[PDB]
Amino acid sequence: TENLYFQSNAMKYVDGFVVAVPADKKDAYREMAAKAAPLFKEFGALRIVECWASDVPDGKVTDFRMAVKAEENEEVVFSWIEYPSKEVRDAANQKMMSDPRMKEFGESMPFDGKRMIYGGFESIIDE
Amino acid sequence: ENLYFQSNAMKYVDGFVVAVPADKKDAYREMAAKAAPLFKEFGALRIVECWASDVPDGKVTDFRMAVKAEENEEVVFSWIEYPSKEVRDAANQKMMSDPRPFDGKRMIYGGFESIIDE
Ligand code: NA
Ligand code: NA
Repeated sequence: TENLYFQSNAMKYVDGFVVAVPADKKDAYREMAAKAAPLFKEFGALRIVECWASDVPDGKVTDFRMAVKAEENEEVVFSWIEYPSKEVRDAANQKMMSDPRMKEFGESMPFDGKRMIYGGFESIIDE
Repeated sequence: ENLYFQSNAMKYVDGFVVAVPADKKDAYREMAAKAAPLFKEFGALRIVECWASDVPDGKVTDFRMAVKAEENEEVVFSWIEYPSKEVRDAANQKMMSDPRPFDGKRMIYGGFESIIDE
């Protein structure tokens, strides 16, 4: 529910992900993320959001499909995880990597890990 | 099963990834601060702009290649949340019809439907 104190103060750091996912694997992907999400929260994540292409324009210089070298059978996913600080983000990711829960239902990735793009970013505007 | 939740719960997100000259960070922040109130007025739930902090280089793809970033530039990861595609479309149409520090063509942009929000 809306809470202006949490809204104002909670997030300071974001891990952003852009993924190419086979279109027929939408459900598999959603299920994987639904399994991962509570784990990230356990480790200090504030929120995990995964968004499936709806209206993604094609360009000649750059575009979201070019960014993940998307193949004809694939759709672009735009996703992120919100954290209270870089330090919590770092701790969470280290934990995730040492968790057998994501060793299992996590190594069956319904997408090409090589083409995923990823980075940590500091919040500069959040309104 | 609750069809009211099913139909309404998930938000619609316009995602933006932008190459911005590193020396224009404040200019970029103040631009976004100015635009935010207008997007909210038009129906946005939230506007977020994030500046590169730990963005690894890759050989296949990475955030810098995604916006064909130049040596003097950093990557911004940004989004705007809406209740639905319809509000998103209305808000952007208002932006195009109505109102009032980065390489606009290299920016990548798209509308996306949230499928997980936890
Ligand atoms: Na293109
Ligand atoms: Na580490």
